[PDB]
Amino acid sequence: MVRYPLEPVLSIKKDRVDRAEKVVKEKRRLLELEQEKLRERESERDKVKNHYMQKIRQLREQLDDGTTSDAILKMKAYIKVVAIQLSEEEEKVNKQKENVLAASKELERAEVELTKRRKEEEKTRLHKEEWMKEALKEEARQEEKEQDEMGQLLHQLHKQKQ
Repeated sequence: MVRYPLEPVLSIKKDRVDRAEKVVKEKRRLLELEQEKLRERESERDKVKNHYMQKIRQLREQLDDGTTSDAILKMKAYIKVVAIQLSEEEEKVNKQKENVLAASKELERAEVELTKRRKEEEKTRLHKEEWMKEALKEEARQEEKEQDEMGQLLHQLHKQKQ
């Protein structure tokens, strides 16, 4: 049984495609984890942002009602505190964004790698196809040559009849 000489390379290249598919899927999942952590950060940021908004509106209502300089100073002092908590949450959100982007790029890179594996595997598959065509033609030429030769031997035997 004459098999393709580079069968071991083709077998391997099929495996490399399997592996790269699995890697793309793993990168999807890793990006999804970061996307989920981004949502948690944004959620935590939104509760501080809402708390800040509630404080501002509460002061704005007091202003509309008429208030005193002391009560304004006290509400404003608390508002400043919350404002810094809010900037700290926005920083946390921006860090997590950086994780999302890196994982996003890692996914893009894995898909480029999968396409490369598939291109290479297909180059080898095509060469197996073309080897096998040539193998078939070669065996046919050999068969044809031997049919000529046996045909002659038979006929030279019948000449030798006398």
